[PDB]
Formats: sequence, C-alpha cells, structure tokens
Amino acid sequence: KVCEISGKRPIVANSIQRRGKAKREGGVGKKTTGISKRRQYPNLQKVRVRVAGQEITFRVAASHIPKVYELVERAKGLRLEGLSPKEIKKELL
RNA sequence: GCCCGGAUAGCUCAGUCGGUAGAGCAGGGGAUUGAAAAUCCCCGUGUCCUUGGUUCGAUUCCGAGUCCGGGCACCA
RNA sequence: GGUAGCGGGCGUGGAUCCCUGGAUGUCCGAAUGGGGGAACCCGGCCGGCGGGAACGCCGGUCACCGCGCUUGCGCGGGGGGAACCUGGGGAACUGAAACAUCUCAGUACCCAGAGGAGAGGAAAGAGAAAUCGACUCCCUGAGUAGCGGCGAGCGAAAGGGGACCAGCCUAAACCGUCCGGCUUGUCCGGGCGGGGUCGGGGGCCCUCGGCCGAAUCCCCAGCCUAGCCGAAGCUGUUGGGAAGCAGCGCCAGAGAGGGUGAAAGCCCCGUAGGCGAAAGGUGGGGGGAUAGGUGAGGGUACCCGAGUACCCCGUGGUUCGUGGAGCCAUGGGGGAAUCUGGGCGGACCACCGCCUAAGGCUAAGUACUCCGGGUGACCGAUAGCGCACCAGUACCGUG
RNA sequence: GGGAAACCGAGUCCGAACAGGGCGCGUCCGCGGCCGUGGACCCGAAACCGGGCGAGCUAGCCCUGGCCAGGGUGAAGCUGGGGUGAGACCCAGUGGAGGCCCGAACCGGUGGGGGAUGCAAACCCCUCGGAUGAGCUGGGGCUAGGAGUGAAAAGCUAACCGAGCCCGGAGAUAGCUGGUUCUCCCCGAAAUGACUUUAGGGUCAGCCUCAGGCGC
RNA sequence: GGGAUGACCCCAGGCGGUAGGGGAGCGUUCCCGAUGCCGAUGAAGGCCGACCCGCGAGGGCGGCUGGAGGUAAGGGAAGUGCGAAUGCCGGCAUGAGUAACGAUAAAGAGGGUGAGAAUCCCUCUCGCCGUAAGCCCAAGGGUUCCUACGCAAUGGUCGUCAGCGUAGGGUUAGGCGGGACCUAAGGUGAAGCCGAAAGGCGUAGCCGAAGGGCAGCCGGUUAAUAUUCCGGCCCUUCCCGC
RNA sequence: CAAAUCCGCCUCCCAACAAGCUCUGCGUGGUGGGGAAGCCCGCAACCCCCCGAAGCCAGGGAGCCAAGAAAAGCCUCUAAGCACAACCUGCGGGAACCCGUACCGCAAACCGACACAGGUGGGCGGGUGCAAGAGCACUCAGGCGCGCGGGA
RNA sequence: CGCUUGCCCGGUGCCGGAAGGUCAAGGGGAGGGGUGCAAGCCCCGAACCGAAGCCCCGGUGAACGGCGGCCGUAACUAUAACGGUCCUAAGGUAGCGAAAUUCCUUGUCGGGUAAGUUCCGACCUGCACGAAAAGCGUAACGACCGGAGCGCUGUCUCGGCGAGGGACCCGGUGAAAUUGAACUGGCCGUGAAGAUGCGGCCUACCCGUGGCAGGACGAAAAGACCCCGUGGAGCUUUACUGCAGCCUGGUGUUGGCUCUUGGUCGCGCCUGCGUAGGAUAGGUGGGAGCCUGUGAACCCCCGCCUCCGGGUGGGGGGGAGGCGCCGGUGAAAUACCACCCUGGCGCGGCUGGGGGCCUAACCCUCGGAUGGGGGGACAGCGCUUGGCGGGCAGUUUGACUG
RNA sequence: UAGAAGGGGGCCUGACUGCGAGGCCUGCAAGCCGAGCAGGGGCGAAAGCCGGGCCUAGUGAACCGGUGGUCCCGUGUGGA
Repeated sequence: KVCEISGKRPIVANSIQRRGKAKREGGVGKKTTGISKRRQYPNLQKVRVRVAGQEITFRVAASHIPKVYELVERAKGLRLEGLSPKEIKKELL
C-alpha cells in the first residue's frame, strides 16, 4: 500500500538473470538466462505521535518519517480538539 | 587462463627471526624369549629442485627457470 | 393513428396535421426512509380525507460520501454512452522452418477517468548551424542512422515543405492584519491581503511615469429547429388505356428526378431562381465593457520550489537486448547548495557553448460516427446488415 | 568510380614499385508476367492464452426437519440361592445389549436372458447385497477450472473431464489430405546430382518454353 | 514465290500429347457512346426447329409464350464461366405400400346421435388394479377447470370425441399458509483491518426457515370456490369509555 | 461487569415415594347436524360386547455414552423517568390491512425433443385367510381394459 | 488378534560438530591509469577480515536402500559335519517354498479318477520367498477366485408335442440407413496380382411372393494396431532454464550503559647476546665532544625481561665525579644525535567482532488503559547478497534404416 | 623411384615478403598445380636450384570474444 505523506506506492520491475563473463573483463559477454516481472515496495512503517490530546498514527515511508514530526510542530498554530483523531489527521494538512 | 603452498636421508617430514644441516620410519649389527611380537643399546645415508644475486660466507634472503600439489573462473 | 366494421362525433365561426415553450407523468432501474428473489413488501415525522382512537388512502419529507461556512445549513458526487481518447495492470497461439534470449506486442483483454473530443503544451529543449525558438497534425527525411541468439527481425530524431497560430497564473524574500501557541520575546506558526514571476529576474535602500488588452460579461449578423412562390399545348389517330405516331404551336436562370392505365420540358409533384420565425437553441464571425498588464540608473547582496539535486544499488522508456551506456523516469541507502547557485551537449577530464529541475492553467490545426443529408463504372431477395416481411423475434441452452 | 576509412578521382584499392593484379563507359504514366510483406487460391485440426458463466447433474461438509412392517438371538446389570475368616467365584430368575441374524418399505446393482433405426442416449424380466447405522431422505447453505471435491477410479464438477462451458485473440499454425469453373492454335518435360535435425519438404545444377541477338 | 502486298492467288513442308511455357478468340455484370436508338404493330426472360453463318466457345432466322423494359458500331472496369471439395442452401427421388402404430389387464352385444361411427353417448354381460393402477397435501406447471358452437390441422387408425379451434363464464378468509414476530448455517455489514484498480475480510446490527411463537370445529350449497359463501356452536388482538 | 424486594450463595422454625395451587388429554355435557340397501328417483334407529395403536396425556419412566440449537413471545427484578401518569382484572361499544386459494400433482397437465414401459418428498391406505406383517391370494370404496383393427 | 521382526552407516536422505578448507555482497585499500598548469575530478584494483550452503568429523533401519564366488575333504559308492583361497559396507537369520512368486515344466514322489497340463500332501538345484512396500500362522465373516463329492434336472445322447405375443393374408396410417448410372448369370483364364462388366466356352422365355445368409473385397466409423509430422497433450527425474517457498550476510525501521577483545594508521618508550672482543654490537649516516645544584660517583628498598650473562625503570640517601676517541679485537666499535619496525608494551584516533544489564521504539497481553504486566532492539516488515528448491512452469530428448 | 625420391658429411633457415599470366576440378562455397617480375637472402666455381617435407589423409564456414601491432574512425573542439 501507499505512503500517506509522499504518495509512493508499489511498482513493477523486472528480474534479469544473467550468466557468463563481463565483456569488460575476459570476454564474450553475458547471456540472459531469464526475465520475470515482480514488484518493489516502499519501506513503510507506523509513526504514533502526540498532537493535542489524541494519539493519531501515520503509515509513512521510512524515508519521510521526519516529515511527520515536522507536521506535528507546525500545527502548533492551530485550533485542535473535537473527539475525532480522524479529523485531526484530516485537518493535518 | 588467474591467485595461494611446496621440493632437504631409501620413505615421510621438522630448521639459525644470515654463522647447526636435524627427527620419525624403514634397512642393518647386538640384547632377548617355548614361537611370533612388544621392550632396550647401536650405528649407515646430502648438489637442501634450481641457476642467478644480496653478502664477511649462505640450506634460509631476492630475480628467474622447472615439476608435483591445491583454489577460483571462462569456452565462441 | 397502421380505418375495415359496427356505434357515435368534429371542422373556412378555421379542425386533423407540422415547429416552439409549458403541464401531467404509476411502478422498477445509479435508485437514495428501511427490506428485497428488479417492477413487490414494511416504516418514522408534518398536513389532508372517512363516523375516524384503533383501519386504510392522498400529498410533503427522511440514503451515503466529499468539500466549504458555529453540528444545522449550503454547494457537489454516484449512473449511462457506437466508436474515438488518456492513465493503472497486461497474455498466448504464432515467427524464429526445434527452442530458452528475441518475435507476435505494450497487441488482445481487464480496470479507472475525460469529453464533444482527449492527450500535449510555452524549454533545467533540440545539436553543431557565427543555428532554431511552446504543443499537436500531414508530406518528406528514410527502410536512412542505428538496434539485433548481428539470427528471425525491429527501426528513430534533427533538418526541409505544409496545416493551425497564444500565451498566462503562482512558491520564496520583504510589508500589513486577524487568530492560537509557548520559556510574556521587536517570538514561533496558521488563514487572508499586498508585493512577485525570470536567461538572468526579483526583494530592500536612494534620483526619472505614457499605451497593450481578454480565453470573462454585454449586443448584433449569420445559422439550426415549421414552411411559401414558381414559366410553357391543343387536336387527331392506333389502342383496354397515350405519355407513342401525325398536324399545327409555346416556355426555358427551369430538358435533375419521380408520378399518371405504355414511352410527356409545357397534365401532377418537383427542378432553376427567390422568399420566410412570435418561441427555443447556436453564435468576437462583427461590435462594445471590464479584469489584467506597460520605464530607466547606482548601491546592499535578503529570495528564487528538499528527503529534492547529487552518488551508489534494483528496474522501465528511447533505434539502444550490458554495451564505451549517456539522457528522461524511479522502488532502496546515503544526502547539498540559492546564481562564485544548478542541470545538458552519448563513459570521463579540460576547454567552448545550450538551458534554469524539484507548483499549476492554456483555444486552434487532429480522432471517431449512435445521429441527419448528398452521392455511387455498390447489392438487387441463397445478393445486400443477422433482419426489405411484427428479428436479436421464433426456436436452442441452467446460464 | 574505387576504398573499412582518412581520401583520391577517370581513375582508385593491395603494394616500396614508372611489377603485376580487382573493380571501374535516363526518367514519368498506362498495360501485362513473376517476387517481398500482409490471411495472400479456397474448406479443415489435436491444441495454446485472456475475460466471463456454471455445485437446480454429480463429490464433500455446514443449519434444520422427516423415515426404517413384523419376526429371531439374549451381553452387562439388578434380585434371590450357594461358597469363604473375608473373598474371588457358581447357579437360577429378571433384564433387553449389539457398525448381531431373517425379511418389506427404502438404499443398491451380483449372475443370466431380452432389448440394440430401443418403451429408454443405461430400459425391462428372473436371480441377488444391505436394511439401528461408517444408515436413507426433504428444505435451506458453502467450496471451481492447474482450481474444488474424492473410504483413491485420474472418479465426479449440467447426457464424451489425464484439466468444464461461453465469447474473444482468430481467418492460430497445418513442409498433410481434398477441390479449382468457356473455346481453338504451336511447342512440350522430370522422377538425376550436390548440400540440407534432410529423407513424401527445400536451394543450386540438369531437362520444357518465350523474347532479343549471333549466323554453319 | 509472286512482288502494281492483292492479307488474295501458286508451290513445298509441319500439325499424338500429362506437369508446364507461349498465341489467338467467345460469353456474363457494370461505365462512356445516351436529352440518342429499338419498343404494346410486343423489351428482358421462357419453350421449340430438320433452316442460315462460325474450326469452336458462340451468333442469326422462324414459330408459340411473356407483358416493360432493352441498348449497336468502337472502347473502358471486374464479385466474370462449376460436375466432382464425406462441399453449403433448398427441392424431389430410392429402399416400399416395406419395418413400425410404445407393456400379452380382454373383450361382446343392443339401443341413441350423425352426411359419415370397431374408435362419441346410454344400458347389460365379461376382464385388470386395490400398502393401488384409490384418496389428501407439497414442489413444479400456468387456464389445461366449467359451458356453447365446431373438426382443417394436433391424436401414431377413425372421430360426431378431447387436455385441439372460436367465444363466455369460474379462484371470496382476524382464526388455513406466508408478510406488518424470533432467531439457525450462511449471507450482508456501523466501528475497524487489508489490498496496483477492480476488490478481500469483519465486532455489534440487519436479512435468512419446512425450527420456536400463534385465535376454528361439525354440517349445507355451485356447471365450475369453499375450515374462504351460508347455518349452528367456539375463540384472538388492537382502540375508546365505565 | 450491584442500579434490585428478583436470581445465586451461607445459616435455622415448619413441611415431604403427600397436600395445595396450577396446565393439558379423554369422557360427558344446553343443543345442532347427518341418516342405508330398495321399485317408477325417497321408510327416518342411532344400543351392548370384544381387539386396539407407531397417535394423545408429554417436559412421563429407566438404561447407556458418542454427552445431545439459538432468539423472541411469556413470567419476574428493578433504571432513568412518572406517580391527576401508568400498568393489571371485569363489563360495554367500536376497529381488524397485503399476497396465495381454478385445475394436473407416481403423472398424457412436473424432469426426460414425443399422449416416451424411465425419475419424483409428506399423510391415509378397509375386510378375510396363510404363525406375524405395510409380505402373498381374492376382494370394499374408488379407478381402469393401457388411441389401429379383422382373420389365418 | 498370536508368535515374532535378524546382519550391513561404504553411497542417498535426515540429526548432531563454537576447529579447519571453499565462499557472494559488503569492509579494506598495497599498487596502476585518464585528464587538468595545478588544487583536484574521474576510472580500475592485490594482501587481509566476511554468512547460509558445500567439503570435512561423527550418529542414524518400522529412514531411500543392500544382504557373495571358486576349489578340496569321511575305511563301498553317494554326499560333505571339516578345510583352503578371492571379493564386500555386510554377505539372507527365524519361518515359508514348482507358490496370486517356478523359465526349463504337464519337475518327481504320494492322494483323488476307468483315465487328472487343474486341485490337495510331500521333497527343495527358491530362472527370480523372506520379516512393518511386514514374515509364518489364525476361530468368525464373503453376490470374491480354485478343486472335489451327495442330492436334482432338456445342459447333453437327441429330440418331440403343446400355449401365448410377433412373423403371414385383408382394411386404415406409413418411416430408415444407403444410393455414379445399370438392360446386374456359371466355369476356366485374364487383368494393379481374389471380375456380372475383358476372352473363350457353358447355361438361361417375361414379372413377382415367403424363406436363407455364401458373394457384391456388403453397411456403418477420413484405422487405436505399425510407421510417418522437426503435430498435440497427461505423468517422472541426480534432463535444461527458470519461478513460489524456505535459509542466509549487509543495510533501513534501530535506542541508552557497561565488560571483553581485532585490524589498522598517529605518536611516546623499549627490542637485538655466531667466533673474537673490556662487556648482550640491529643496520646506514653523522661524530670530538657529551653528562652533572635541569644535584653525577657508591649503597640499600622495588617492577619487568633473560640465552641466567646480565639489561633496564622507579623511589630514598649521598656528595663532585662520570664516558668516548686513543687502545685492542672484529666483517662491522662504542660517548652523543639522526632517519630507519626485526618484534613488543603504553596511551591515541579509525573503523570491526563477541558477553551481559537496561527500556523507550517494534510485538503479545491485562476486570477496556493518557496506564500495569511479559518479550525487547531480538522478532516482523522494505531494498539488497548468496544458497537450497519437479512444490510449480516452459521446453529439448538427431538422421540413415529391404 | 638406384641415370634416386634411398645412405653419409660441410655450410645454412626460401617452414621467405609483395604479387601472380595461365589452367585442373567444380551446383554453390571450397580443394589443387603454377611459370614469371620486384625486394632482400642461402648453397654452388658456374650452369643453376630453394616460396618446407617422394606424392595422395593429420581437418572445421560464419558469429562472439582474447592477445600483439598499424596508415584509419574518435558523437560541439583536444584528448580519452
């Protein structure tokens, strides 16, 4: 699934199996014994964090963890209550 | 093809951190006992592969040649 | 209405009939009060009807999600569409005279989204020209340059001819205000407003002020949705019938065509030519109005889009299949600078040049044909659409 | 025009070479024959892949109901009697157990005959297996295509399953088999060789034909 | 060879033919020729001929049929010629008056009716079923129920008959069965979790029945309905008032 | 998942293969209906014995191991509330909606292209005889002779 | 159910082994190269450290599996209790045996029959039984397969008669596969080698109805069998290549405090005893002076190293003296000062391994918690490295060929 | 084939570079024989002979790579 901050989501990539010797060394070069489709995923993770009274957690790529703690800070100038951890986040840019 | 180890007594192997060439086994002479062994004394044996060079000389230290032994790859 | 028949009616006091606007429109269906085996059952609240409290009708109103403004109130969305379009996923038969890389192919297909189109789009561009100057589309370039078990095969771009013609708004410094935090400070950060948009510009300090103009609104012309006017021939004869044949005439901006008992410019409907809208659509094509935008110096060096550029690992796009492998995109790890900044010109270094990434919009030229009209060295009932006829019907299948 | 190219040019390339030697004197449209790419003369597979439709037939399990005439055998346990120091134990009576027995309904299919353009795309007659259980059965549910289910045959999954049906890719491919439509005139073959994952298929040579030229 | 090239006369040779190569023609559809030409005193198409012209494919001529179209000379395009494909569509033949007429429970006579009766109606004999071949419900079917007129077809024969044709009748509920009650497997699904899209899970809730809950018995009437209509006896809920 | 006078746990007066209060079945019951075989369509009893369920009283009893649905209606306990409400027991008068109901239904009307010798769940299924029975033979009620026939 | 289930861990599998060999990314960088005028910027790259797997050492049978040959010998002959020799991981035990296993085979004896390739009992030269793909047995059970008797019969010698439903004749209704056209005979021959159809001869007036199956190479199904096609599809494995899954090193999510050790670069101290020689000489260069109130000679208290000869560092006292050249020996000589690792200690940076304890990420739990317990930087997950991998997929497995 | 191709010695390296008229063989592509000119050599006094071996088998197209050289190309220019 997808990063709530960065918008990164799984992609398709190939998997190329080669044998043989680099041309760059010894020679003749490499042959592709096979190729298959497969997918790469974003290293994502949970970040739980304070903000107001409620708990509110984010499921974000590891590479943007910081950007959450940054968002917490710059929502210090903002009126936040209402039994709605759900709307805090929604109202959280 | 590329990177490691090695050659020393008949066999199998230990060495000065440059100045000594040494073990075990086998073979041989004797001690021995009912037989065969196991004890125990005693000796034989060298171009240290190899040609060069460092050096006061070198088995050791370094260029190089040679063969035996490993290790990892490529093959149109 | 497709009219025949009973059995009744209407109309120059202008009917039937055609165009435009409105009214009414059960039940199902995205289906939305709730339920459900689609067209059926069952409710709440407010009002109405019956003698009407129990019963039953009638009208109004009650789904969920997303955005905004004091929990209510406002805007929106949902589904369908012959092709045509963009994005996310994405085969195999086959070809290679076997097959595995390669090919068929980013094809068939699935999914989401857009609209009368869609996509793209104003240079971190092309590439070698003392060069060009957004994007799309056609003709060349060219089966060229290249890619390739260098096999089978795949296959660019620049440049030249045309079509169309258009350019714009923000982020950031700096300034003002409203609100809510803190360690109550000339402070931190949030919403508006102002400033500001570039191949060098902008901000801040000090000395000089004028046209360009909508893609937004308004008005017209024209056009679509009913219709109207239209020239000129008689007789005889053969014949079931004249439009044939014969005598004597006439029109033509009209001798396209169809019809009439056979074969007709002048009998009928038309054709050439010319007319017409109260109402609804359309509409810079032609006129008007705003919104918006236009200079120069000299100094400070405060700002120019960040987990980004950049390097490394894994992949995709391109003619490029690891190759000397750049450029453009990016899942993972590390990780800057603000113009003495940064990317590109096919590893790399140095010279010489090109361009300003990390926010957005933007007509026209192009695509398709459910729909209407025009044509045909197209078919003429085993043809042509599957259907000229009551056909996606009868009939076949659980579907 | 030569050359891989730099390049040179009526020449140019290998070469030291005024040796030798290799290559070096029209276009446009119409018409007709043949070739390449596209189904490319027409009909035909067994199969492969994609998206859907099927558990109202059949297989398993889940929820809730229903059904099994009448006979037969007689487990344990009770109660009494006996036995012993106490007991084990042994008798009678009672009692009604069980993937027990006979046999309908009901579930099944063992042997033989009939049927064989059938009454019937699995039937009929005689005979036979089970029948309180690992039992049969109605209604409501769930699992699917390299997947389900299976007391296990590769069985079943809507009258043909060693991988269902429908539509599409699609006019797959088919070195194989079949078929190919009016008339007259002139000429008229081959069934050999070489190579071929080749051997009933091909490529070159050979043998048929037409046009132009040459002329014993 | 003539050679007044005449495509006509004279002379001399060649002419079996599969795969194939080459050369000439004939016919089918459509276009120019066309605002023309033929045509009811008869177009196209159809049927006949012993006649005329062509080597032949073909083309003329004549007679009958047909009733509104046809289209030269000279040229141009192509869906252009069938006997075979276990070819495709349709029509009609052969087997042939042949095998069959769907349980071996079984028939006979007399009266009706009618154009017409082995096959319809009535009566009397005979035979077959009777944990059925009888009666009552559930599913599924969808007017087949009842009546009046009928018999072309459907019926394995016949048909005056019918589950057939035309037309009109006929299904009545507080208490029977479902729904304005309940929950079962399972399904759906607030909160909530997951997945490239499509979508997959899931607490409470909701749907879901032949299981739980729940008030009707005995008689009579129709051509065709009956715990539904009618009669006697016996019940259940709501609402208002005392 | 204390809110209870209800449940559940202790403790002690009475009371116990009972009585008492309940709730079903069958019997009877005011009275209402029905009512053969027989002639051309028609006279109005209803009593006594015997066999007897697999049905009823039903949540009955015993034995056994494999240890045998949920929820509402229905009783009771209290919450907020409310006590001029509100329930409960009689008695009177009102009110009581939607859908199905013909016919075939082991079959010629359903599944099998057919008026097909096949397939199809629940209840009733009389009498006599053969040991029993839903078995077998005949037979009640009721229904049929199977939509081609005649001769040899 | 009963009685039992022997021997072989060479090879395959699985289980155990903190050593050792091989080993990918990664760490590390001796040294090389391209370019710049250079600062630099760019490529390659050797030692060494570096997982799972593999090698290696062991275990393991109700784990895959396996369980011998040739010659000789007893006072008749026959045969061998005994013996020799080769091979193996080990050489088949008990029990059964011409068998659902036996080729030779109808083995040979016996039983049953008048006669018995079958059947039952025996014997073994078991082509080719054998212990949990169990061995030898076993009351009761069986629409299972074999061999026998008794009873009874149309099964048969060997057929007969009879019944009903069809077959046949008449009235009504009326199909089918098949079909080049047909005026459709025998024998010998002939022919693409099995003739109604050609040749010669022989037979035979025209047309039907009930019967039979020898022929029309009769009908039906574009042969399963055999080939053939560089045709298809299901199954297998130590066939090829991949993929799901599982294992594993480095990273990220990932943090505190200790102890213990590696490798590297700094520096600061040591380190060295052949023969001779004052005495324990590392090299090479410098070198005529150095040391002491920056308290020297001598003694005692005390650490470390040793070739046991000595070398060297501290503390306390004490007082004014110490060394080299020269000399002499040796290849090389001395005091003092330099760069230099031959090996070692001490603080340093720089990364890198193992042990513990913590709690605060992550995960599990607790009468529902802004909290308490438990695990804990491990586990899970992202990217990446190498391995195992018929559990799954695509395919290849030649031609000639009397 | 001894009128040496056989046996023995001396000096050598033509087991050359650049070409090659003309033919054998032949579907293709391959295989074979080769006089002669230029250059620089060996043996011989010279004539001359030598472009491996008495002769006919001892072999493998293209593709992809390795090493050593050289006139060539070198993605704006120099170099890589």
